[PDB]
Amino acid sequence: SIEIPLHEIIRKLERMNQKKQAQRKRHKLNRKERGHKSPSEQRRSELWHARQVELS
Amino acid sequence: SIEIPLHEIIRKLERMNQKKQAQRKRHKLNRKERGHKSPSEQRRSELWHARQVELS
Amino acid sequence: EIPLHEIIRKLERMNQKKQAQRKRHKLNRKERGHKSPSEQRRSELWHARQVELS
Amino acid sequence: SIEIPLHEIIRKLERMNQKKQAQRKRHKLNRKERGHKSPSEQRRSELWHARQVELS
RNA sequence: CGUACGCGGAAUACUUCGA
RNA sequence: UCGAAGUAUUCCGCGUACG
RNA sequence: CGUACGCGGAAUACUUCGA
RNA sequence: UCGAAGUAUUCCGCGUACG
Repeated sequence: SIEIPLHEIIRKLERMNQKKQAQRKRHKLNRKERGHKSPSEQRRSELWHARQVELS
Repeated sequence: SIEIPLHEIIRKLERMNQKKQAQRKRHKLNRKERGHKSPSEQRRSELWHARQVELS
Repeated sequence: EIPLHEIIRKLERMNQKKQAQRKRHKLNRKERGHKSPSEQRRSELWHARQVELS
Repeated sequence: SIEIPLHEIIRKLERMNQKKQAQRKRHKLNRKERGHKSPSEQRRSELWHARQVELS
């Protein structure tokens, strides 16, 4: 029986997003300071050089 | 197993809302042109003049 | 204070309504004998496959 | 720019919630183990014992 | 005591896209 | 080397609410 | 043929807020 | 007389997508 404006629903999520966003930004930094990468994270990196060095 | 960006869920509800807004705008106008009002839309109006008159 | 439980429930109804909005709307096009360009293909493309089994 | 079935948006929130729900459940059991309560929880508790010992 | 949502504050791991 | 998102395993504090 | 979604485009009615 | 939001009956067109 509560009037829940769409605008008010939108809002709650925007928050849930920027929150969840700020968590990666921080988690990302934490992983750099440890020097950690996920299997995939490595594979992108390695390949990236391969390509661009192979360019000149 | 498709990924659903919150930024999208938002973008969607944003749409739902304007569509829902413009409806009213048209609808509200359509009413005025017939001169129709609701039982609720009456009390408020009547009560407003009465209040507004009871001021001057 | 907006519990998630509500966002859910609010959206539930909305879907179930847009459901009937179609279910009715679909049935309505049938009594006219109207189809979409897309519905023609999906229809005439379908029989060809069935008239070929027996 | 892909279509998003409202069933799936919902399907996401359901999940999301069932998480929130499950953290609180264990987080609650974590407190109970340390015997830690909240100011709110102190009243709620005490203010309940007096309405309990009296009214029966 | 038991149940229920809200919010603010932070870990750790994995995958997917894109230059 | 950058950028974007998604998924799981976690911890802390306060705050209404309901019998 | 049956079934599940998406999108954009409309009418009509009623209620709660707020000056 | 203005602004905002929420619920209801109902209608139309194209698009996929499934067996």
